[PDB]
Amino acid sequence: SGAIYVGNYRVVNRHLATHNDWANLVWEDSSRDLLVSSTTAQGCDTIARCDCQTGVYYCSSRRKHYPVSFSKPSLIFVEASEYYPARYQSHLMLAVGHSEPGDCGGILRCQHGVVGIVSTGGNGLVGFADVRDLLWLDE
Ligand SMILES: COc1cccc(CN2C[C@@H](C(N)=O)CCC2=O)c1
Ligand SMILES: [Zn+2]
Repeated sequence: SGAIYVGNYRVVNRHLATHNDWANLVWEDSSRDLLVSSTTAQGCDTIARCDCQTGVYYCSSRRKHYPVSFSKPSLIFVEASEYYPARYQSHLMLAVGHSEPGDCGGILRCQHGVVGIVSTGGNGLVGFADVRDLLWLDE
Protein backbone atom coordinates (compact mmCIF):
# COMPACT_ATOMS: atom_id res chain seq x y z
CA SER A 1 0.00 0.00 0.00
CA GLY A 2 0.95 3.70 -0.36
CA ALA A 3 -0.06 6.98 -2.01
CA ILE A 4 1.37 10.33 -3.22
CA TYR A 5 -0.43 13.46 -1.96
CA VAL A 6 0.15 16.52 -4.16
CA GLY A 7 -2.06 19.62 -4.09
CA ASN A 8 -5.67 18.51 -4.12
CA TYR A 9 -4.78 15.07 -5.54
CA ARG A 10 -4.06 11.55 -4.22
CA VAL A 11 -2.16 9.14 -6.56
CA VAL A 12 -2.51 5.38 -5.91
CA ASN A 13 -2.06 2.01 -7.72
CA ARG A 14 -5.32 1.54 -9.68
CA HIS A 15 -5.66 -2.07 -8.39
CA LEU A 16 -5.52 -0.79 -4.75
CA ALA A 17 -7.90 2.23 -5.12
CA THR A 18 -10.70 2.34 -2.51
CA HIS A 19 -14.49 3.04 -2.93
CA ASN A 20 -13.60 6.64 -1.85
CA ASP A 21 -10.92 7.00 -4.58
CA TRP A 22 -13.43 5.86 -7.26
CA ALA A 23 -16.17 8.18 -5.87
CA ASN A 24 -13.74 11.17 -6.18
CA LEU A 25 -12.13 10.00 -9.49
CA VAL A 26 -10.10 12.52 -11.53
CA TRP A 27 -8.21 10.18 -13.90
CA GLU A 28 -7.41 6.47 -14.22
CA ASP A 29 -5.40 4.37 -16.67
CA SER A 30 -5.58 0.57 -16.41
CA SER A 31 -2.61 0.26 -18.82
CA ARG A 32 -0.42 2.26 -16.29
CA ASP A 33 -1.91 0.76 -13.07
CA LEU A 34 -2.58 4.40 -11.93
CA LEU A 35 -5.57 6.19 -10.45
CA VAL A 36 -5.83 9.80 -9.22
CA SER A 37 -8.59 10.98 -6.86
CA SER A 38 -9.36 14.46 -5.45
CA THR A 39 -8.83 15.42 -1.79
CA THR A 40 -10.04 18.36 0.35
CA ALA A 41 -6.76 18.59 2.36
CA GLN A 42 -3.53 19.98 0.81
CA GLY A 43 -0.96 17.31 -0.12
CA CYS A 44 2.44 16.86 1.49
CA ASP A 45 4.54 15.76 -1.65
CA THR A 46 6.49 17.41 -4.64
CA ILE A 47 6.71 15.66 -8.09
CA ALA A 48 10.07 15.39 -9.94
CA ARG A 49 10.16 16.89 -13.46
CA CYS A 50 13.40 15.30 -14.68
CA ASP A 51 15.06 12.41 -16.54
CA CYS A 52 16.80 10.82 -13.49
CA GLN A 53 17.53 7.09 -13.72
CA THR A 54 18.80 6.69 -10.10
CA GLY A 55 16.82 7.11 -6.90
CA VAL A 56 15.67 5.49 -3.67
CA TYR A 57 12.44 3.50 -3.02
CA TYR A 58 10.61 2.31 0.07
CA CYS A 59 10.24 -1.51 0.38
CA SER A 60 7.52 -2.27 3.01
CA SER A 61 8.33 -6.04 2.96
CA ARG A 62 11.80 -5.17 4.34
CA ARG A 63 10.87 -1.91 6.30
CA LYS A 64 13.81 -0.35 4.43
CA HIS A 65 14.66 2.08 1.66
CA TYR A 66 16.96 0.87 -1.18
CA PRO A 67 18.95 2.80 -3.77
CA VAL A 68 18.21 1.73 -7.39
CA SER A 69 19.21 2.33 -11.03
CA PHE A 70 16.03 2.18 -13.13
CA SER A 71 15.16 2.02 -16.85
CA LYS A 72 13.32 4.82 -18.76
CA PRO A 73 9.44 4.70 -18.75
CA SER A 74 8.38 2.09 -21.32
CA LEU A 75 5.85 -0.62 -22.49
CA ILE A 76 6.71 -3.82 -20.59
CA PHE A 77 4.96 -7.23 -20.62
CA VAL A 78 3.47 -8.06 -17.16
CA GLU A 79 2.21 -11.56 -16.28
CA ALA A 80 -1.40 -12.20 -15.23
CA SER A 81 -2.27 -11.52 -11.56
CA GLU A 82 -5.49 -11.60 -9.46
CA TYR A 83 -5.95 -7.92 -10.57
CA TYR A 84 -5.18 -7.96 -14.30
CA PRO A 85 -4.99 -10.34 -17.26
CA ALA A 86 -1.53 -10.73 -18.95
CA ARG A 87 -0.86 -7.38 -20.73
CA TYR A 88 1.70 -4.66 -21.65
CA GLN A 89 1.85 -2.02 -18.88
CA SER A 90 2.99 1.41 -20.16
CA HIS A 91 5.13 4.14 -18.48
CA LEU A 92 6.79 1.36 -16.36
CA MET A 93 10.45 1.51 -15.19
CA LEU A 94 12.33 -1.62 -14.07
CA ALA A 95 15.14 -2.02 -11.57
CA VAL A 96 16.88 -4.87 -9.73
CA GLY A 97 15.61 -5.03 -6.14
CA HIS A 98 13.26 -6.78 -3.73
CA SER A 99 9.50 -6.47 -4.16
CA GLU A 100 6.50 -8.58 -3.17
CA PRO A 101 2.82 -7.83 -4.13
CA GLY A 102 2.12 -5.92 -0.87
CA ASP A 103 4.99 -3.51 -1.75
CA CYS A 104 2.86 -1.68 -4.40
CA GLY A 105 2.45 1.98 -3.45
CA GLY A 106 5.99 2.40 -2.04
CA ILE A 107 7.41 5.71 -3.32
CA LEU A 108 10.48 6.04 -5.55
CA ARG A 109 12.23 9.46 -5.13
CA CYS A 110 15.25 11.20 -6.74
CA GLN A 111 16.88 14.54 -5.64
CA HIS A 112 14.05 16.41 -7.47
CA GLY A 113 11.06 14.74 -5.77
CA VAL A 114 8.63 11.87 -6.30
CA VAL A 115 9.37 9.88 -9.47
CA GLY A 116 6.75 7.09 -9.18
CA ILE A 117 5.29 4.21 -7.15
CA VAL A 118 5.98 0.45 -6.92
CA SER A 119 3.62 -1.42 -9.29
CA THR A 120 5.30 -4.72 -10.36
CA GLY A 121 7.97 -7.19 -9.15
CA GLY A 122 9.17 -10.69 -8.44
CA ASN A 123 12.40 -12.59 -9.27
CA GLY A 124 14.63 -9.91 -7.75
CA LEU A 125 13.04 -7.18 -9.95
CA VAL A 126 10.90 -4.15 -8.95
CA GLY A 127 8.82 -2.05 -11.42
CA PHE A 128 7.69 1.55 -10.82
CA ALA A 129 4.73 3.35 -12.41
CA ASP A 130 6.15 6.76 -13.53
CA VAL A 131 4.25 9.95 -12.62
CA ARG A 132 6.75 12.61 -13.93
CA ASP A 133 4.83 13.15 -17.18
CA LEU A 134 1.57 14.03 -15.34
CA LEU A 135 2.15 17.84 -15.40
CA TRP A 136 -1.45 18.67 -14.37
CA LEU A 137 -0.73 17.19 -10.88
CA ASP A 138 1.13 20.53 -10.12
CA GLU A 139 -1.91 22.70 -10.94
C1 LIG B 1 5.77 -5.20 -6.19
O1 LIG B 1 4.65 -5.68 -6.94
C2 LIG B 1 4.59 -7.01 -7.23
C3 LIG B 1 5.47 -8.02 -6.86
C4 LIG B 1 5.25 -9.30 -7.31
C5 LIG B 1 4.16 -9.58 -8.12
C6 LIG B 1 3.27 -8.58 -8.49
C7 LIG B 1 2.10 -8.87 -9.41
N1 LIG B 1 1.12 -7.79 -9.48
C8 LIG B 1 1.25 -6.98 -10.70
C9 LIG B 1 0.52 -5.63 -10.58
C10 LIG B 1 0.44 -4.97 -11.95
N2 LIG B 1 0.91 -3.73 -12.03
O2 LIG B 1 -0.04 -5.56 -12.92
C11 LIG B 1 -0.89 -5.90 -10.03
C12 LIG B 1 -0.85 -6.58 -8.66
C13 LIG B 1 0.16 -7.69 -8.53
O3 LIG B 1 0.11 -8.47 -7.59
C14 LIG B 1 3.49 -7.29 -8.02
ZN1 LIG C 1 15.28 13.70 -10.68
